[PDB]
Amino acid sequence: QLPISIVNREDDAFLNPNFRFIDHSIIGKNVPVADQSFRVGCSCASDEECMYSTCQCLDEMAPDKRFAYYSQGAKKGLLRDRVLQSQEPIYECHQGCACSKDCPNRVVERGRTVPLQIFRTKDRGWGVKCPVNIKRGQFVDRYLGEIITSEEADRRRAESTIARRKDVYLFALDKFSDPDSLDPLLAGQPLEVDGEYMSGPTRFINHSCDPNMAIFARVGDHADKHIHDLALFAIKDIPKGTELTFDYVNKISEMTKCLC
Ligand SMILES: [Zn+2]
Ligand SMILES: [Zn+2]
Ligand SMILES: [Zn+2]
Repeated sequence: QLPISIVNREDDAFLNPNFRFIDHSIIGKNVPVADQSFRVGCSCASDEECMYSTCQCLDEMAPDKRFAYYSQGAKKGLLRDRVLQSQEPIYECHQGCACSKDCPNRVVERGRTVPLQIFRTKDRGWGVKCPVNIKRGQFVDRYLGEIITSEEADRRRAESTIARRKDVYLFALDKFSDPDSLDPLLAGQPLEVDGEYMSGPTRFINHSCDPNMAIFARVGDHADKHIHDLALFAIKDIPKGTELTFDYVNKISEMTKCLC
């Protein structure tokens, strides 16, 4: 919906002819998804009730207005310092809830609301910047790609040449992964998103050990915790024209392985 521009004032490089931009994640055929009958949406009377401890959607997060975004004021619609500092998962409304698309708790779901520019840095490859100012706790976009199984992810790491840097484009959806009860579905190896050939503009953001952005897990239906979203929020004020970066290290081994 929002435009994405690209500029290269440095060299003769351009995007690979096989790369494609996507709006939603593509789901691998073998990727298990919550059974129909398990899906449940809150029954809030009005979009306003959803921000309270009584909303069904927030029934999994502890207490301290319980939702992760600010109510009113200057930081309204922005991630709360509680979450920003805690890094807990974000429980949002979703397909199924009795609230409207306008629900104050559907911000990640509402999508990228900011134009972005892919640009060629002086000597570090492509990078991403924004023509408007981004405030701390502001949602920018999700990390998209093809959702695959750990088995397939492992295969891709062990069988691809390192020249492809599959490790850089594979992100595990392991927010609720834990070697325990919940079926290997949560006790076993997590699913992953592969953004090598199909992804959103965030695939072009550079890694930095002192990022201004960070990845947060956002959950729609609670039955799909194993396939949570990878949502990037600004963790610092980002004046328009400043390169966006996130810590790729914080299967590887393987890667590859295968191859050887
Ligand atoms: Zn609700
Ligand atoms: Zn809801
Ligand atoms: Zn809602």
